[PDB]
Amino acid sequence: MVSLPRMVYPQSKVLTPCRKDVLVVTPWLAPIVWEGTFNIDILNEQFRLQNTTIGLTVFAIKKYVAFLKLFLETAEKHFMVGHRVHYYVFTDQPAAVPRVTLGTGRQLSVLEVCERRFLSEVDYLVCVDVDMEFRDHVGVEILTPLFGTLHPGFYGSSREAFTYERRPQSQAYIPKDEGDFYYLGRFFGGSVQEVQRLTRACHQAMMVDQANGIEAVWHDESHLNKYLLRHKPTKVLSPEYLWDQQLLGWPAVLRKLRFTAVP
Ligand SMILES: [Hg+2]
Ligand SMILES: [Hg+2]
Ligand SMILES: [Hg+2]
Ligand SMILES: [Hg+2]
Repeated sequence: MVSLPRMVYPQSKVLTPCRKDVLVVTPWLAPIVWEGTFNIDILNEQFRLQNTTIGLTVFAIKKYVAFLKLFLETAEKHFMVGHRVHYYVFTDQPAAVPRVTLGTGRQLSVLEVCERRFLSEVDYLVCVDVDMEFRDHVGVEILTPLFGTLHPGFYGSSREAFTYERRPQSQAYIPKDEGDFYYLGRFFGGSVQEVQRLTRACHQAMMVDQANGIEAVWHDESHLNKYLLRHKPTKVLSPEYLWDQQLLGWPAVLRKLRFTAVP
């Protein structure tokens, strides 16, 4: 917890919003991360002084191993560059993992398809899908105890339109008058402790649903949304962090498209 060094950067105007087109803070005072809200130089300093290590987990089975090359190569160019990164690739085809060149301070572990390991190797965990590619900066501005990401297909929708599980018989049930945002099941993270807490809750909830003979409409995503409704995330990432340009184009509200679906 050392002091930051002298830094020179423009002063922020208290009587001027940084973004006048979007909500940059939630009702529970968690920032909503949009381009323009953060000074990456200040944040990089803070996390480097803590010698932060970020774990990135991807789950790639069968035909999905084909997406690993692009995923890892683009992560090397845009994900936590400058910081310690540990990639965890869970796959059923260990020998199929591409030999990707990694920058210094970055490593990759192949796990064929433990929890204690995460607590000892990384400070934060980021969980995403492999059939994606990084197109712009995704850095320490996302790090926090627990974060969710706004689904690109519902950020401007009314909660009634959110595709939450609507059947009371499911543990993921959320009535029409409840809900803050519709988060992505495929891009969340936080401290190892909070991430495992969320995954453990989701695992237990899905089992209860299975015993009751019911499956949530959007499976894991439905449960993650129930969890984040009851345990507010300490940071919320804007749709800049998970977008589909083919289906949604490039709206003016999006200054950057950082992580996207592959056509
Ligand atoms: Hg994970
Ligand atoms: Hg859950
Ligand atoms: Hg689960
Ligand atoms: Hg979950």
